[PDB]
Amino acid sequence: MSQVKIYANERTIIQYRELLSHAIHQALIEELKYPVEKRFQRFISLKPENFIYPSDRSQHYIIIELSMFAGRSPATKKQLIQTLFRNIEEQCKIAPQDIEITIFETPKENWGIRGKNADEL
Amino acid sequence: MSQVKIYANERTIIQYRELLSHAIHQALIEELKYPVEKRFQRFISLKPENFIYPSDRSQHYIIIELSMFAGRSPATKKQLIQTLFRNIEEQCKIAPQDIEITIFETPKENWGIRGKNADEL
Amino acid sequence: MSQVKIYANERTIIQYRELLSHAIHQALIEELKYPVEKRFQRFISLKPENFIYPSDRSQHYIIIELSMFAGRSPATKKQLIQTLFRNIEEQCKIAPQDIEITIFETPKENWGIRGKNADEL
Ligand SMILES: [Cl-]
Ligand SMILES: [Cl-]
Ligand SMILES: [Cl-]
Repeated sequence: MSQVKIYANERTIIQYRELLSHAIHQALIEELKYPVEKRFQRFISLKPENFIYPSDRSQHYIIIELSMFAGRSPATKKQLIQTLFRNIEEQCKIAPQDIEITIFETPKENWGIRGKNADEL
Repeated sequence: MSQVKIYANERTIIQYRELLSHAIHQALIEELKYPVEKRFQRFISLKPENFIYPSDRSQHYIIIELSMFAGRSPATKKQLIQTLFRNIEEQCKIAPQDIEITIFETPKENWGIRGKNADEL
Repeated sequence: MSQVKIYANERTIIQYRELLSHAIHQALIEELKYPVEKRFQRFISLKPENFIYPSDRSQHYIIIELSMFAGRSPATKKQLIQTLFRNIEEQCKIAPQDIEITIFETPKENWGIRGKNADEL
């Protein structure tokens, strides 16, 4: 299970949401063997005055937070991150300079999905 | 201490915010013995175009993120999650299919509350 | 690396965003020796009806979430929190009663920055 939040300037979301959505999901399919339908994304559309970051990232600075189950090795997580960079550059033509990713991890017993404790599925 | 974020489509928040607020808080009172006043909730109201998830969850798909102190056992956390499901179904008549929960945990030394380091209280 | 999210009522953000931005960043410079430019802040502007908390915090209740790399000692984290309280009180004249802070920690291998795996920098 992966829950994804994508924070960006409003205009970046307007223009790129669809392209980002597919790029991110393709990374998860490729790396983690997710089913095509298992896509869960929240785009957090910020007014620029509320999104403050260094001038060496462009108007298309994007922060991706992926909340996942614990357990993947550091090397597997690094590869996932590289694939997200790649897919976003290739499909969105946003430079890796403008993309930032953080993975958060929690044990399965911390999740409820479809009325079930996730450890029980 | 529990900080709760509730992400949903705008219309779901409009119609259900009050009912969800009470249902969630009642779960915390029941399970964790919280005082009635110790309710801290942020409803994150999303335009549907920014909230992308599978078609087997309805317009009332809700994601609840509960940030709490570390230490509760896996079994206690699972029970908490079940009580949230129950209370939301009973009080909101939203099906468990549409409810998703993730607990995040941090040590007390990671928190500041009312000007104090939380470990010191 | 520190990613900061600041949640507040809309009017609190309007009046205090600049003052909070400097106060928080100064705390990070002072405590963690951050460069002056390494400021990354997202202000999450909430309508009051969506921001529910006890009546003993004022209209200027602010929640600061700082996502950082793992490894700092509990004592170093507590000091950081105290400095944030101080700077916000001194520079914003918001009482510590109204300020809440939580630090989240993840290993470096969980981050992508400027196209790089953060552990590799
Ligand atoms: Cl996805
Ligand atoms: Cl609550
Ligand atoms: Cl900062």
